[PDB]
Parts: sequence; C-alpha cells; structure tokens
Amino acid sequence: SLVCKNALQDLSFLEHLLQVKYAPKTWKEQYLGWDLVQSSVSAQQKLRTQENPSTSFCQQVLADFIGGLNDFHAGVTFFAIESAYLPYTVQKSSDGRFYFVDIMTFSSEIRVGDELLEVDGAPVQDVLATLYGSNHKGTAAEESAALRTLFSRMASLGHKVPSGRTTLKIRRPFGTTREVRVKWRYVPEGVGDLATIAPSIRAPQLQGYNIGSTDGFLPVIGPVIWESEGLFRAYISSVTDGDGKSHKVGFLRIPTYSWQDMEDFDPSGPPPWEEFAKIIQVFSSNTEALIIDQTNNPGGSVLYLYALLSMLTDRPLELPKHRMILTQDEVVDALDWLTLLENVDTNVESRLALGDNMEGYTVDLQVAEYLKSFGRQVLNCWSKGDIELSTPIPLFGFEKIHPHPRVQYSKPICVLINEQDFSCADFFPVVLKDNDRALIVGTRTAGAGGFVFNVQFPNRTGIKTCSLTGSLAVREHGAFIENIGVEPHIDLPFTANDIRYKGYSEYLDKVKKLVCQLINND
Amino acid sequence: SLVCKNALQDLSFLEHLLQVKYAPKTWKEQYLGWDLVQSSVSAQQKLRTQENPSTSFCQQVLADFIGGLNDFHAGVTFFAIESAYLPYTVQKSSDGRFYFVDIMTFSSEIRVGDELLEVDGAPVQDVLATLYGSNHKGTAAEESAALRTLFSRMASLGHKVPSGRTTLKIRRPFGTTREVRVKWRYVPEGVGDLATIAPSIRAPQLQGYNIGSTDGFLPVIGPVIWESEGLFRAYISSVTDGDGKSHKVGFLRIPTYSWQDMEDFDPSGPPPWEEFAKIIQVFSSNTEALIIDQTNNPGGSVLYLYALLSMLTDRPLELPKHRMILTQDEVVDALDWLTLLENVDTNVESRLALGDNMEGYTVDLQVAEYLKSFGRQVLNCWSKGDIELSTPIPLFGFEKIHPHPRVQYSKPICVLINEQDFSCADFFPVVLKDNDRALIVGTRTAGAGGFVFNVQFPNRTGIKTCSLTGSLAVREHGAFIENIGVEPHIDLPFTANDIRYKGYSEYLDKVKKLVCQLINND
Repeated sequence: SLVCKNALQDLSFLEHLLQVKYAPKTWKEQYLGWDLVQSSVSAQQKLRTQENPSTSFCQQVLADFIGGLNDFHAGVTFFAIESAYLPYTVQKSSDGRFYFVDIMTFSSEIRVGDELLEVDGAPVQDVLATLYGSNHKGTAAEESAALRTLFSRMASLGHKVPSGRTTLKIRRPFGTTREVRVKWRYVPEGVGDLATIAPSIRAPQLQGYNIGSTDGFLPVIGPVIWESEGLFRAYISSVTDGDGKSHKVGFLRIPTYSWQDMEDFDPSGPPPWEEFAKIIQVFSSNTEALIIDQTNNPGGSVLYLYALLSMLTDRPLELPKHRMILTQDEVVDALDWLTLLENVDTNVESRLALGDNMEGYTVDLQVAEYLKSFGRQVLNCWSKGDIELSTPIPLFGFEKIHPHPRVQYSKPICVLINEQDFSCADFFPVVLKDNDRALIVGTRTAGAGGFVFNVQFPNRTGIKTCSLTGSLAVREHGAFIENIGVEPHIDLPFTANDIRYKGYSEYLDKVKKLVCQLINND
Repeated sequence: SLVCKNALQDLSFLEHLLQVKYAPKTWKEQYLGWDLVQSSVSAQQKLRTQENPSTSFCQQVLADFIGGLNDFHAGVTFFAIESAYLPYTVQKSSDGRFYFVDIMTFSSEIRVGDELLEVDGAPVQDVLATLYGSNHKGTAAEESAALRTLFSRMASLGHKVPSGRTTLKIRRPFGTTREVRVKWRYVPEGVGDLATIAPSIRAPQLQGYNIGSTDGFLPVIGPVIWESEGLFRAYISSVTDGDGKSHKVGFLRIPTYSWQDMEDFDPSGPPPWEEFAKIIQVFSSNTEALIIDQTNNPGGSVLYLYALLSMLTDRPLELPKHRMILTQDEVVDALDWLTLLENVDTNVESRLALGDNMEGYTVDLQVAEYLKSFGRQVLNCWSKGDIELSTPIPLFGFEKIHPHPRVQYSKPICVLINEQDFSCADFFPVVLKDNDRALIVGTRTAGAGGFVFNVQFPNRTGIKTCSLTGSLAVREHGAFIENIGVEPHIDLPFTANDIRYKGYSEYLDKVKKLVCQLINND
C-alpha cells in the first residue's frame, strides 16, 4: 500500500531522530525499560497488518509510537483539521471521583457539581485507560493529561476523532442517576485521505480550569484588603491563626511563563515583569507571607522564569543543570555568544550588548560572564568528545539566580503546585525547594525536564512537527527531573468536597494553617 | 569512519528529499540528463574513497551533490565559519576578458581597468572551471555565479577555503604585465572537525556591482534635469535623438524585490511601494519614455513584484503559472486561505481581512476571490491525485495583474536585464515581454523560476539548511523558466570597451538609440 509504505519510511526517520538528538533516550531505556527497536517493530506491525490503511490510521500509529516515550515534550502533530470536543471540564478528587467543574453551554441535563460515572456504558476509569500511552506508569500527571483528552479529540494530535452523539451517565448531588445524550462539536476532515487518492496518482509529465489560566480556580483565602487590577491575579487577605490573631497574607498566581501569551497582554504597554515587580513591592511592605498559586501552568520562557525568581529572594539561588546532546549547531551558538560578548568588561558594556534585561532578567557583567562561561563549556565538551550526553551544563551558563536589584521578597513563601505543571513550572518549585526558600504544597509535578526542539520535514504521511527533548535536567543533588518531577513538602490533593462544591475549603483551610505556622515560625 | 558514516546517512536523507518535494526533478532529468541515483552513487564513492575524511571535506561533497541539480534555488548551507576573501570585484566582457571594476582596498598594484589574466599561476578561466557544478551547461548565469565566488570562499556554503598568499597576474592598459602577490583575508574554522574528535567520543552514561545594489553600476545616459531623493535611484534626462531633437526620458532602477532589505529602508515610515508610486506620477507627467534598470537583482517578494507591475500598466497583464508538488502541508495552506476569507463577501470586508493592500498590491474583493480560487484549485488537484506535478496554478490564484487604481504609466518602456536576475527578476521581464508591454534589452536571465522551501534536521555532518524548489513556473506559451530564463528582444552584452573604461558608452549609446525608436513609435 502506498500510504503504508509512506508511514513505514517516515517511521524510520522518527526512529532515526531519536538516535541523534533525543537526550533522554538512555534514561527512558533504564527507567521505563523502553526499547527503540522493539517499540519501532511493534508500530511497523500495526501498519503492515491493517487493510488499505488510511492516512488517519498511520498518523494514529505514529503518535502512539512517540507516545510510548512517556515524555510530555515528545510528540507529533499532523496536518489534519478533523476534531471533536464537548463543552465540559471535569476534575478528579483524591478518592477517585470525577466531577464537572465547568460547563460551556446551555442548561443541559448536566450541571456543575454532577459526577460523571460512565461514557457509552463503560466506567470513566476504563474509558480513560484506553487513552493511556504504551508505557503508562500510573502517575497523576499522565492520568490528568488523559483526562484532558476525554472531551477534546484532534486528528492533528493523532487522536481518533468521534462524531455524532455519546451517552454520559451522570450522578446528581441528591443521588439521582441519569443517562444523558450529548453531541460532539465535530469539524470534518479537510485534508483528503491519501489512500482514496492513491490509485489515481499519475507519474509527473512535462510541458478557569484551563492550563495557563490567569485567575486559576481557587476562591479567595479570606477578606480582601487590597487587590491588583493588572495582568496578574494578586491580592492581600487577613488570615487569623488558631489564636484569633490576624495576619496579612499575600496571594499571587503565576499562570504561565510564556509571558507574551498571557490573556490581555499588550505588547505596547509595560512588560509583565514590571507589573510583577510592582506587586512584590506592595507585598514586601504589607504582608507577612506569600502564597503563590502555580498550578495549571504550561511553562514557557526560562529567562522569564529566572526574572520572577530573582524578585522572590535576597540571596542567590542555585540552579539545576542540563545533560545535552551536542551537534555543530550548538557549537555555533557557543561561538556567537563569545563574539557578541568579546570586549565586555563593565556592567554598561553588558547592557550595550545584551540589553537592559533579558525577558525581565537584569543584565549585568555577571550575566555576560555566565554566557561566556556557557560558550566556553560547550566548546570544551565538543573538543573532548563529551557530545552524546554532555556533562551537566547550565542554560545560558547561569549557575545561579541573583536577587533582582530593586525588588526582593524576603519573607516566607508557600508555593502551590499540581500534576499539570510542566517545563518551567517544574523548575520553579525545584529551585525554591532545593534552596530551601519556600514550602512546596499540593501534588507532584509533571516531570518535563529538558528543552524542546522541533523538526519539520517534507512527507506524505501528514507529519507537521515532531518535537523532541534535547536535554536531561539534573538537580543539585543528582536527581533527574524527567518523569519524576518535584514532590511537594506536604502532599495535599483536592478532595471530593473541595471539588463537589467548588469551594476548595478543606484545601484552603489546610493552606492557611501551614502559612500561619510559617509566620509564627514555630 | 564516523564522519563518513554520518555523511552517507545524511546524503541518503538529501537524496530522499529530492524524491519527495523537488518539483523540477522530471525537468532536470530530461533537460540536463541528470540522474538522482547516479549522482548519489558518485557522491558515496567520493566519501568512501577518502583517506580518513574531515567534516568540511564531506560538506564539500554534499554541496557538490546538490550543486549537480544546476538550480540556483537548490543549495545546502553548513554550520561552519571558515572563510576567505579578497577585496576585488571583476566583470567579464563578451569576448571573454576579465577587468577589475572595483577595488575595496588601498591603492595597491591593482587598478580599476586592469585585466586579470591568472590566479595562482593558472588562467582565470581554468580557476573558474574548478568552481563549476557537475552539470555545468556553459550559460553565462552559471559563469557569473562562479565568478562571484572567485574572491569569496565560504565553508558555510561548502566551498574549500584557501589561505595564505596567492598570485594575481594582471595586465596594465598600456601593455605591462605584472604578478601581484596578495593575501587572503582569512577567518579560521571555529567549529572543531569531528574526525579529530571521533576517537574520543564517549558513550552516554547516566548521572555598485553587488547583486541587489540600489544604484547599480550604470552611469546616467544624459544630463540630469530632475532627480528623486528617496530610496530608489531615479531621474529624468534629455536624450536628443539622431536629429538633435531632445526627448525627456526617465531612468529607474529596481534593485531588489525584498523591499525590507533595501539600503536605508526604514520600517517606521512610508513603504517603498508608496515612493515608487510617487516617482511614477512624476514620469507620467515629465517623460516620453522610461528605462528600467533591473540588472543584478536577486528577486524577493512576489506580491511586491505585482505591486510595481500594476503601477506600470493601464491594461491587465497575464501571469505565469506554477506546476506544484503537493503534500498535505500545501493542502493545509490552501484550507487556511479558505477559512481566513470564509466570511469575506464585499470589497470592504476584503480589505478588513487583508489590509488596504498586500505589499503595495491593491486589495479588492476580486483579490480575495482570487485567493479562494487558489485554495480551491489546490484542493481539486489533491483530490484528483495530481500531486506529483500539478497542472499549472497561478501564485495566490492571481490570473492577471490589474492596473493600480491611482497611478499607472502608459508610455513605452525599455527594461535592462542580465544573467544575474533571479526569481522575481525573472518574472518581471517575463510578464512585460509576454504581454508586449516593454522592450527587453540586455542578456538572458538566470532562470530560477519556482518557489522555495527550506529543510532543517539534526545531524552531525553540520548541515544547517537545505533549500529546494517546490514548483516549476510555466509561461503562457508553455515554456519553462527554470534553467532557460528569459531571452531579451535585443541581445546587448557588455563589451571590453564598456568594462575597461568603466563607461559602458557602447552600451548606453545602443540603449538611447533603441529608446528614441520607441518614442518615434516606428
């Protein structure tokens, strides 16, 4: 089959990429027991045993292949518009129950607070399992990612896309069970399937709960005495400990690290790191502690991550490093750095070459020194042959974060994290935890440790982008971040009660106690 | 050998790319007698047959492989910085002699006008031959392209970079012949040769005359009575025909079609197409004819090219079409135009969606209909399997160039072209000549007629980018532009007298004579 031959040829290329620039390969083989060849043959078998397989089929098989790496940064997108979604958002309680927390439509028999029991006569947990990847380990993170695709399928991601209607068995809060008939919002495929066209081909002739949400879903922690009216959701409340003694506590939500994609961001007005700074000043002056909600964050720019970290300390913070796979491509970046900073010996000279700030991070002679150090280390590894999985190297050469020159929050911090924190959102709590700067609370993060790089190549299988991880992050003490993530100091999952009434009062009550203990420092 | 295995693996990927998205393949096989598998096997031999090869050696072989396509748009750049340069510019006359026309250095032994006889003891011609591509066809375009690298060698382009002193043998205008010792401005390689690193690579272990010159190199054809002071070089001169009768003739130079790269261009200010409109309004009033200097133009933005062409006609012009190779990547681009203009149904909406214009080309409902038609034509081809080399299709669906609404030049035009006009500089004369709007004078254009795409992929051979041609432009009469380019009406090459005495008097006298015959409308 033409379609089949194309998929096998492209499968071998993706297989090849994994052997050239996939830094976590060795980790996956040892941690998951993953085997490139077997996994590859397992996919070839699915392609070869179909029957006039469709382009869609092949895309689905290739996505599962890359899906077997159990890597959030490793995936495959296709040139396919087909999709189907249901205007519902659910959240799972620590005791295994799924509740609707948001409905985006008309008074359907499904309301917020109802519990989801089945999908097409099958228990929700069993339907989710069919959405897991080949090497599913059972982490909360993989579970949640699967949940997110329960009501949002896209051919561009390799999902099977359903159409028509489906049955959801829901449970009302007063015990009434009802089977509800819902209809997928379906967008038909626009790219014609290559198999249908194959026989007619002629030889050439001449002549919110969303990840990244600004506000998040947590209700205020107590009476508000102050509130920011800018980009970020931030405010001051008064919490009374178990001794009727009031305390002023700051609350701030860091929604994403790709600052330009922030809801309501205006490229003409002042950058987001400047408004963040205005909020910290207020907090430094009028608060005794700071709660930072970092849940449901996709990550984004590292330099921005560093920018925010630099305003939450008055002492340098040690940073993790990355084991990299080097090619002459990285070597040229190294040389570019060294020449750009060649004649830099003063703070003024640093800014003249790098700018006043790098996405919020203050530029100094120290920044220029780190970057030069970075280029020298890349060049040294290259000449030493340490290029398959390099000695750990810090991004941009930054060994540590130095306190911002003007604003520095120095009181106790309590960061809230969850299974939907990836990339920089993994790093934020890692840095604060390992440097003992803050109390980490919530549930283990996703474990997406390594920078991504995308690869595009012409093909007739519909592959648009294959993204891969080019590094393996390692913490001060040796622990890898990939797949493990960051464990919180206090495991605090959401209960059925927190979710069922959308009050999260048991979660917030817990958070308030911890903070009070931080203040009273007992 | 590791560097060799890698080059063979990467060569095989380049070979594959040519079997998937290289539109002029069929044309190269029949017009050039080129054979993929044959050239490939030849490259493999050079690699294997080499005694412990270096990275740059392999890069040279892969560049020679791609150069065998004899396509100005097909090339390979490498992550390498080594390079050598000599501060001289040379121009070849029709009789086959090379005279210096520019010296970017101190008053050395070489002067403008001197004739270049040899380089490194070998005659100039033989030195150029070492630079020709596998399937060199003797065209002037190919020989000028090689001449451009005589004094500029870059490893980033796969050239062998020389260094040290060399000998240029020249001849003074009065007969004296001298051997001049010179030194290459040499930049050594900064990206370590992988072959030198191979033995120690450890296994992964866990934890003017330039193309695009604004002014060009032609001196005014007569006394300047008027002169523009904008970005372009334009003026009005009074050419007294054979009978002393003075005629006011304008002169305009179109340096490039990538307006953003123009000399002194300023984004924060009025666009080049607006200044072009200003200049034309002036010629419509104060000239009886117009000479367009379009030599040494690298091409650029198609829309911008249509913009300028719409301001030089009062009647519509037929446009060439393209035979494209299609993958779902292109099908998606097509669908995107269709959704973007899904609700466009009036002139006003057309501009709300596209802007008052697209790089100078007047936006109208017709324009939008053209774009939707383009998306529909691509979809139809896909559904028919006409994807290896589709039936001809106009870029953006633009069947014809519609005259600019505010400014149009009605009087006769003379366009000067040469072998260093590529891409859009091929189309400009092709459109005017096919629609009988202008007199084309000079020498055949390069013949680079197809759109390009760039491919990147991780590798240890140091390949940065590989550009390929994804389309074959076809003229109304059925002739291809690729390799053939466009032939002028009057063949007027630059004679030795034109070059040596840097006056192009023989040339400009012929141009002036040809003009007056047009103003006399005989």
